Amino acid sequence: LRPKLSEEQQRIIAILLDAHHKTYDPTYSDFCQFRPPVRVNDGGGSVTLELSQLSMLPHLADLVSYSIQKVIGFAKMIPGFRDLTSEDQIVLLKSSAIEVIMLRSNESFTMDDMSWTCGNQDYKYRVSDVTKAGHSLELIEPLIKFQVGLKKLNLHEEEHVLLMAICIVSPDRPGVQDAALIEAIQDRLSNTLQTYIRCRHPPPLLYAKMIQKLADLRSLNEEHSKQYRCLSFQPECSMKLTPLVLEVFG
Ligand SMILES: CCC(CC)(c1ccc(C#CC(O)(C(F)(F)F)C(F)(F)F)c(C)c1)c1ccc(OC[C@@H](O)CCC(=O)O)c(C)c1
Repeated sequence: LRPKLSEEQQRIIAILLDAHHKTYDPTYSDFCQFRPPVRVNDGGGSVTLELSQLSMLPHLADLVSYSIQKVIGFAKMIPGFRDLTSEDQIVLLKSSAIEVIMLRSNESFTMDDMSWTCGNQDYKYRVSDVTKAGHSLELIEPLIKFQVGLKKLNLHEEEHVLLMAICIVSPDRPGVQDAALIEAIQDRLSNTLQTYIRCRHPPPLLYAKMIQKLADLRSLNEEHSKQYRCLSFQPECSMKLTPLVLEVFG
């Protein structure tokens, strides 16, 4: 059966598309405002050298910090998100931050050369840039696999925005107080997505594949958190970060 999207479900999609258009700049025009990228000679991928220099850390921390601000803006526009307590909204934003960043980064990701192409050569990011910021192969390898897997689903913008919204409004995050209300908001979004796929996505199992991506995001989040913790042990690391990044990941 293919039930049609309700007036409410069509309204939810319009709100989320509008929210994304207002919080995502596909021209990457603010990137010149970040601390500049610096790429040291590191053909060997030396952990000692990367930790001593952390050459890409100020630029990558400014990029993630900027993206978190956009994610906070997007979340405020999710139907029902404002119905949650400020404590729950913050727990949800903090626990989902890195996952939503990985999802939204997919728009700039290109399978042409396996990079995140955000304008000129200075804003073209590869595996080596993330290692130059103190991260390791245990994070970057599955991150690239995830980006390809997601790119290959060829999501409609409607599906991409619904997926980010479902990711954020997750009742299974440590520290949430009103899990039942969060689940009700997520179910309203999940039902919109399942209905949309059946009614608007042409052939040639997409909903199941999108849910699997949300599970992959949990493992990437756990690895990112372990690696951030290591990176934070580097003397003088905090100046290379931002207050928002320090709060979200600290
Ligand atoms: C996910 C892939 C990548 C690859 C370079 C990325 C970057 C930085 C980090 C980090 C880190 C930190 O641990 C911390 F703490 F910051 F998390 C560190 F800094 F400490 F190292 C990681 C793990 C991955 C990336 C590429 C394009 C991006 O935005 C493109 C547009 O999406 C922007 C516009 C928008 O989003 O509106 C974004 C956001 C991120």
